[PDB]
Amino acid sequence: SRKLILFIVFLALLLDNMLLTVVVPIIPSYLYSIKHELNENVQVGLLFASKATVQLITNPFIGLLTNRIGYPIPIFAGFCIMFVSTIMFAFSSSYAFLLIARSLQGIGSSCSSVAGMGMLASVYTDDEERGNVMGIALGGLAMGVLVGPPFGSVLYEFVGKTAPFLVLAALVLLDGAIQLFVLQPSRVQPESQKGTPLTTLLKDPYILIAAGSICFANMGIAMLEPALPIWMMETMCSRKWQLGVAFLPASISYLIGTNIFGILAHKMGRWLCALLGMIIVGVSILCIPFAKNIYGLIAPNFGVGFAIGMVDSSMMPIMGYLVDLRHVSVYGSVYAIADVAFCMGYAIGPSAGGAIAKAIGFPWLMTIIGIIDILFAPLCFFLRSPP
Repeated sequence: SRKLILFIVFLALLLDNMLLTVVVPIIPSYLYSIKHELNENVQVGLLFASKATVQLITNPFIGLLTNRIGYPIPIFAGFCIMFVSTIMFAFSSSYAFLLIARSLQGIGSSCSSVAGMGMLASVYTDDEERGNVMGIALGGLAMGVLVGPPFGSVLYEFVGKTAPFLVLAALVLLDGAIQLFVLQPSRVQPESQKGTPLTTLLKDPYILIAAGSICFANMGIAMLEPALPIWMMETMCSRKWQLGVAFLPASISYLIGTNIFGILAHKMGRWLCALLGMIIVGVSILCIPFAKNIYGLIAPNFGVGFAIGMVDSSMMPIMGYLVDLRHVSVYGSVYAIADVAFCMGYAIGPSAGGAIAKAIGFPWLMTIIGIIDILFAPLCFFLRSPP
């Protein structure tokens, strides 16, 4: 029975992103009240950039650690680090402790994410099944990104401040108990063969093309998410609720597209799927700045989310397959890069987005992103199978 592994990885990614996104609506209000006692200040943006930066920095080291000692011990250490960090963030009272708690969450997130993706790729050796389960495990990323803020707002309204974090800590306890029940991280078990170090993989043009497609496709929405409400409040003078309701199509369509195209990308071809995904996200971002109301922004956001789901869900199994085909088949070191792409999107996203939007404007930012996506799109023709 290898469905328990899939369940553990789905739950790990879910709770990771639930925490990452539940922190977001709360801490501005708490920081403002503590100060009394733009959308991003000099300090506020750091609390969202640090989780992604520390994870980006510590992905490559986990890449080699999993080869040295195996997957279960990193996964369990990720559980423990995330649990302790969540309680610390629940009870923390000062800003520096917010910083160190966010950094510990980032370290634990890197541990669990990289080791779990490697373990999935290691248990599901078949190509088609690998894709079908990568789809479902990725659906949990976008299912935490979607249900985080609602959960946070409801629990922070009814019970109190510490309630969402204590509930998430209880969920992490249950996940760790399931891990001890199935994984049993008892001993240190070295892997069989060598690992083809990162300096050898990073010279491969096809791995570079795949990672760059993931990076740009995700950087699109990474720079679209923060700067859309600012431009909306100026151009339409919309009410507080239309800001939140405007972005639901992107998240809903991301979830649906991930879960469907996991299974559906092996029938059309993963290179064709990535090519059409790049074209569609480019056209949608180019079409955004022409809207008038939210009725104008309903369809382009659906296009963006659907296309990003296509790209990611068809470009992860291809990383696994490229390693299987051209190098030694161990997956921690290549999913290190695959996750560095995601984190690179989410780290410098809001800062550079806001800077460029202030410098030249919102339509120019959107046009630049769209043209870059459309121009990278033809490179995904080199990933087609020789037969």
